[PDB]
Amino acid sequence: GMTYSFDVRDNTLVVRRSTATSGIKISYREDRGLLQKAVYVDKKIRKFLEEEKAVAAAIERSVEFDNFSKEAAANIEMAGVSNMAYNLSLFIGMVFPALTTFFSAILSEGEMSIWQNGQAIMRILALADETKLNVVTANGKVKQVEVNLNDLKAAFRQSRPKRSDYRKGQGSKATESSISNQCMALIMKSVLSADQLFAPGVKMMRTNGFNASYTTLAEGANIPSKYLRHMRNCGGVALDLMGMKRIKNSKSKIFSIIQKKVRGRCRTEEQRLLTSALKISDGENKFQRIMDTLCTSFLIDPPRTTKCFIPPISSLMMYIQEGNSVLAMDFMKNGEDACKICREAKLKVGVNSTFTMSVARTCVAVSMVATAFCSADIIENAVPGSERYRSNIKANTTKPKKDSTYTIQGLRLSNVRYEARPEDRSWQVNVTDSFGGLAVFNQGAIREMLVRALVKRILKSASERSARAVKTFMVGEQGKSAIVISGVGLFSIDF
Amino acid sequence: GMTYSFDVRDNTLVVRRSTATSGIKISYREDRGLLQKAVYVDKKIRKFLEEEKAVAAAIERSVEFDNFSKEAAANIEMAGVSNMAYNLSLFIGMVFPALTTFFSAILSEGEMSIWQNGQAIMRILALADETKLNVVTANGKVKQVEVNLNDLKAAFRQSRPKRSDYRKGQGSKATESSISNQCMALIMKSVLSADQLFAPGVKMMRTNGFNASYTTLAEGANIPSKYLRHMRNCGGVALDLMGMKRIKNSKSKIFSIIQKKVRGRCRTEEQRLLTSALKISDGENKFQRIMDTLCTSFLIDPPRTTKCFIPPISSLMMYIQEGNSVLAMDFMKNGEDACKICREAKLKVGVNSTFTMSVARTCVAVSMVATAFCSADIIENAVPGSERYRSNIKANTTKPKKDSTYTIQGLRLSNVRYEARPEDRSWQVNVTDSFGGLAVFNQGAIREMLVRALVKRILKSASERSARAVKTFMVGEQGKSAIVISGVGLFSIDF
Repeated sequence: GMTYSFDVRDNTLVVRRSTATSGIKISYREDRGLLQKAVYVDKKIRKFLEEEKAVAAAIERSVEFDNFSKEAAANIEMAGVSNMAYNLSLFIGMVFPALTTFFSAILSEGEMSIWQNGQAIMRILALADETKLNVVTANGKVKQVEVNLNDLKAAFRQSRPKRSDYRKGQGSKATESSISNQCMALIMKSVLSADQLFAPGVKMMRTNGFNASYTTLAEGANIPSKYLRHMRNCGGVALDLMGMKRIKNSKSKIFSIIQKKVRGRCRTEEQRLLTSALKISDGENKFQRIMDTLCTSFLIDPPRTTKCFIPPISSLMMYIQEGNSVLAMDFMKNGEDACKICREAKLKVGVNSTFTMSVARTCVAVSMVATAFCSADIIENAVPGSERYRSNIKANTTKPKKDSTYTIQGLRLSNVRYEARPEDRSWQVNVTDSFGGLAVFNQGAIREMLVRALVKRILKSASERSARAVKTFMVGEQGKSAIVISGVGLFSIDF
Repeated sequence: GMTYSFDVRDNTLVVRRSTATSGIKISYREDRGLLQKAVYVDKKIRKFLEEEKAVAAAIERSVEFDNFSKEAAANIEMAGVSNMAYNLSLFIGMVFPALTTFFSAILSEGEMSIWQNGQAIMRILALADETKLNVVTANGKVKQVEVNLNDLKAAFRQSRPKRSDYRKGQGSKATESSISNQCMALIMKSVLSADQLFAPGVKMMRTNGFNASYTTLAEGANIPSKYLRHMRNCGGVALDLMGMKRIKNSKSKIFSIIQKKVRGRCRTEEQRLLTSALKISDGENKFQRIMDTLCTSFLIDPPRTTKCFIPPISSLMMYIQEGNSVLAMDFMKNGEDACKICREAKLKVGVNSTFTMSVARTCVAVSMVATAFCSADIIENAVPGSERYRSNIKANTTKPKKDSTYTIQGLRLSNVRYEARPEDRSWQVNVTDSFGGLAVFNQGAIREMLVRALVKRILKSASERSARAVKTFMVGEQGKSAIVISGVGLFSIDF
């Protein structure tokens, strides 16, 4: 050793040692003992930097990441009218009042109408179902209240629908716990999707050796495994694939189990064959070639995805507290009932310089469609006025930090909208900028105007499909309106 | 003959004759004498339908088209700090006050602050420079005032800057008339670009045998030829190409003149060669192949385009009437000074069920960037709240119809923005819809993840370029903000 410092080799922060003599040699000591002489800050260094001696933000995101990754790493190992709608409405109609009642001991009325607090209630609920403190937004100010998780758990287990209350198909093995878990998976998918706005999972994909572009395949990666086990398709295909790659290196039987699950999630035949084409007895290359091809295909043709469309938690609690009934509602088919609750209740939110109103509106939008990876155009039409670029967002999290301060104002959600479930003859194939100097154009259209067999087909099919602009309808109570899904999303500007 | 009716064969309305006998034979009589027994309604049929006996809309658009096409057909035949900035500001600073004064005889003060009326003033001015009635918006209601065009012409010719007033390069042949015409071309490009929102020119391209997709190459086609002659590049390359095709069929010398102009408008070498490759001595095919290739290339790499960035006409008149000076302003380099005037003046507009506020905002946006073919993202950021889809627009024209009624309210233009003149490392290459069922994706990226030589190169270059998302900055006084040009524009939903 001779000289010590802190640096960022890749996207992590490491200890850099320079020794001079036969000139200068550079070492990155992974000892992390040393730390005195000196995005991801890591545990030992964050404990030493917090104990003794931008720095606070990249560490809040870092420990957050640690939690996300632990939850994801639970889920990757575990890889080895409609009933569901009626059950989910029954579940909500029975559980939410019990949540209203429990938290009336702890929170005021106005407090439960604050967006952050609904989120907080579900997170603590999920925690109990698996005495802690709980960070609550007050009069712009953050208070820490105490929640007894046994009371919360017991209240939940008794309040929730019974096995006989649910509609189950004939000879169903489904139990009370089982269905509860399905509902919690559907609801946790919505609540947690706002976090993936702030930390999509890029780091995790990179750390597992997947191209960052495959992050869009990691929706809901942090849904608590007890719930996802029952509702695998709430989870996003990247979980299974990473499980398959990890077990490819390292037993044989598991690989077949995950493979079968992935095959079932495929919605085109091309992906099904491609999936089966992966074999535990292949070289590193050409298994990676197949895996990569498969991943890429999944960007073209998404895996089978399950989810629900519910209004904000607080809104939902208010709407039920006001006397309204959700038993006859359908949150599976589309977002209509979710929008009806949205327009009706008078949700409130805490906002500030970093977590602005347009940020909050984006967080709502994202939970309504239960995915951070949704088209930005859709997001914008779903909750008007929301922010369409992640880059313009200055906050680093949805969660109040206890030193946090807000101004509590109204989160009006009339003019909210949902996408019609589907069941473009335009001539305009390019635009210019303001100067008429630069053009953006539809590649597929421009091209028309002018194992290996698999790849060729997929590539042709892709181009054949990208040539036509994709349109979709946003539905209000006043009617229905076409928009174009451009392909731009959140995260489209880095970073 | 046996039976007669009206029908729409292609996109025009024709007279359909059925004769039955040896069964039934169908004829489309082009006589148009006959009309009693019975989108483009045509003259003789519109005169007969108006004189004797949805119908009114498709005919307002039809006669409008006739005017557009006549003006375009003048321009296609005629195909055979900075000075310009300072001259344009001088021109405006001297001409606009004279317009304020002239129209004070005819209009009230409040009337001149109405958007429609500024448009009307320039159109009549252009007319005079080439006693009529003039349709004016009043108190929501439309009045017809009388304008004496000789007075208007004389006032203009005397008020406008003199040859010595302008900055001209050494040994310039430029005259007073000459420069006036350059300025009128720049200003008419802005004022008239709102019409191309309503009638882009699809019909004209189709009628000349060009693919409708090439409509984006027809910006400013209806700019009065006396002005465009001096400022060809305000006009859009389709004018020259159509001239070249028309003369290809039909003298030799003209073809070379237009060819030279087109060659000069090219900004890539590929287009220059391609342009020169067109020869009057080629077969129908393979001249069309080259022409088409050239047209397509122009969608990828726009021709040289000139234009100015000015605020709405009325705004401009008000700002000058209020005492402010534009002599030191630059409307060529970008839209900064235009936005400064926008924020300052208190423009008003007449609006109604069809011509709504969001429609009016779109009409303003389009004139600010002086093109109907600009990116929708840009339009939306340029004048917030404007309508991003032509399809959602119910009006058929910017012009009050004399039977028209409005509610006159304020057209606030703070928060307006301009695109920084340029001098994306994102991992997100696809989005999903709300259901996670359908994906939209970047073709170029997906492909990377997985005479004839010319064509091949162009096609490769296209794909190479479309792979990376294009970003640009919108500038406010509070700062600068990145957006992505998605490729979606106005007209992206048909029809």
